[PDB]
Amino acid sequence: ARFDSIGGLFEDFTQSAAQRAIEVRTIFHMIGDVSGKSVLDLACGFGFFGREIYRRGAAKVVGVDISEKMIELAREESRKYGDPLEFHVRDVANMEPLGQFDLVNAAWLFNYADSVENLRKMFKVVRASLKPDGKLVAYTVDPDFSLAKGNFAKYGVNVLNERAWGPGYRHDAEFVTDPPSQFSFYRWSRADYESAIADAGFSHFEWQKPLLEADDIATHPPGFWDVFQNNCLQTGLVCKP
Ligand SMILES: Nc1ncnc2c1ncn2[C@@H]1O[C@H](CSCC[C@H](N)C(=O)O)[C@@H](O)[C@H]1O
Repeated sequence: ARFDSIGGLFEDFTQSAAQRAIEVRTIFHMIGDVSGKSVLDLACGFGFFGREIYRRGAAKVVGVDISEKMIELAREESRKYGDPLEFHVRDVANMEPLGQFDLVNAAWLFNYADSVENLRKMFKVVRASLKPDGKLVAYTVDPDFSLAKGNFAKYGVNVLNERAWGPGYRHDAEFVTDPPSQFSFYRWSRADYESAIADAGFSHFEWQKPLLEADDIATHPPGFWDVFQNNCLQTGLVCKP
């Protein structure tokens, strides 16, 4: 698993990258009230979103990640903070269902599907993980990002290259950490996402813009966020059966 070589550097990135506050705000905006809900946190990393969802009153939280090292970090954080989260090592594209939840949170899952067939498999796994009145909240790569229109290094992600891959694109990148931490991701088109969503059985969905706010703009020089707004690497997505 790629993040077996990243480990704690990902949390370092979340503490230093300018984009992180925006993605975190956007995801919790999409989630809304979690009181009493059962929650499945996919591509959970060290568990950030599932853990904070628990802190905000969810009834039961389960996290899944492909990286054994990241899950060992997640488990240690749950010990450190005395919380009841449970974790599993799985490739979400190939995993058995672990139950039907009120909410699936997938922050940076689908941009790691390494083929359009695996993108479609992941959406089907998510649908199988939801109650009929549940919802998927996802955060992924914006299909319209183009490397030539501006890199994201100033916001925490140095995108190194861009190459056709299947019906989409693949990108090598690094988180801007000390030292930088390399990873790869996949940029699937809006049409392929919407097809995967519908074919998995989600009859409702919407793309959600990143919630850049006035105070973000005020605390940087004018124009700092222009590449973020004109060539955004990220987007939210909410889907409902
Ligand atoms: N196919 C797959 N199935 C499950 N997890 C995956 C995956 N491909 C990548 N990942 C995991 O996705 C994570 C992306 S980093 C994001 C972590 C967390 N959602 C957060 O935002 O804080 C990594 O921990 C990586 O190991």
